[PDB]
Amino acid sequence: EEVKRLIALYELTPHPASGGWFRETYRSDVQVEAEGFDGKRSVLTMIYYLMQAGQPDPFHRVKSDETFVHNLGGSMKIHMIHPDGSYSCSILGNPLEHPEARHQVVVPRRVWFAQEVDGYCLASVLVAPGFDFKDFSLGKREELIKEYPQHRDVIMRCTSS
Amino acid sequence: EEVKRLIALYELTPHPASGGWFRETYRSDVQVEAEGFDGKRSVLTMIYYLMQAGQPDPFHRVKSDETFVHNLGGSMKIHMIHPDGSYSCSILGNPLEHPEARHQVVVPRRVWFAQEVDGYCLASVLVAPGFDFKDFSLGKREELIKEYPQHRDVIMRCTSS
Ligand SMILES: Nc1nc2c(ncn2[C@@H]2O[C@H](COP(=O)(O)OP(=O)(O)O)[C@@H](O)[C@H]2O)c(=O)[nH]1
Ligand SMILES: Nc1nc2c(ncn2[C@@H]2O[C@H](COP(=O)(O)OP(=O)(O)O)[C@@H](O)[C@H]2O)c(=O)[nH]1
Repeated sequence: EEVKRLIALYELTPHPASGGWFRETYRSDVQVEAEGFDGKRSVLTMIYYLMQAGQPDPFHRVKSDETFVHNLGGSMKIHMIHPDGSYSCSILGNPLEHPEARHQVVVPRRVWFAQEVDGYCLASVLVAPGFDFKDFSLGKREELIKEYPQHRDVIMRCTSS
Repeated sequence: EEVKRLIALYELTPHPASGGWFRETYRSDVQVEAEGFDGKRSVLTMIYYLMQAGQPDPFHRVKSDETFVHNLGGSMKIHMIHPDGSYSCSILGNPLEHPEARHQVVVPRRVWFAQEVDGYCLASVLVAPGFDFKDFSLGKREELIKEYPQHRDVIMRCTSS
């Protein structure tokens, strides 16, 4: 209602690492052995991911491209700090309502990213090679400020204390 | 027309085996030698795929699970004939408007599948291992009816002369 209907209906649960809601809906039987990965991985995993205003999914990164796909709701800012230190922002949403928004956004592997919404957004989020906690890094405020001092504001807004 | 804005904005072209409008938006750098695949494959490819009423994507199949994700518009019937010959139908869409629809539908590899809509639908469709024409089969009316005589109606509706 509408957020709760979607949480009920899709059986989302509060995301350990984030201010949002999720459930992994698919994990492929097929495996890849990929350099830079410790061990076999699944070819693909997909979650539902729902976000609400006020609670930013904080900076984090993985070893795969992460593909976001907009299902419902408002737009979703996806903040990105790339390894060369540069900052970009992609808008996930519906260009029919917001011309700068796209229904697909691919976050390159190794980019630190965080996300915020002004209302709520339901997304499907896919990762290939498939998600595994050994490949996940939750960013620490102080380490990120030290690495990227020129991005202090966005880092402050999108990390916990 | 909403359709043409999407076709314009997402640069869709009409689907060779269609249809159906599409564009491959992403193909992963990472590869993976999966048994039963002739050669390496990308781990993941994604397309926009847009459908309108009266024009059924005909029956086809690939060697990968194929994941549909609903972006905009009405529901999309996904007809499936599975290797054991049984028939199922998944509804891709928004369960807030249609209780039985879902934002994600995974078509298992090797299933023959076809899709129709009553209005229009924009979906993102992902394949892992990533799409490659050597893995694709377009269904032939005659061979499919030979194979699955109990599903003549649906094969008739979703194949071309
Ligand atoms: N598949 C997938 N899972 C994710 C992603 N981000 C976070 N997770 C999940 O975090 C979930 C929580 O597991 P975990 O927190 O370690 O167990 P718990 O905290 O004791 O309930 C796992 O199911 C992971 O799937 C993602 O992008 N993909
Ligand atoms: N990536 C991907 N591509 C698809 C899918 N279905 C059809 N195609 C595409 O079909 C396209 C064929 O290009 P096409 O327009 O036929 O060029 P042509 O050979 O001159 O006709 C390729 O770009 C494939 O990507 C799919 O599920 N995924």
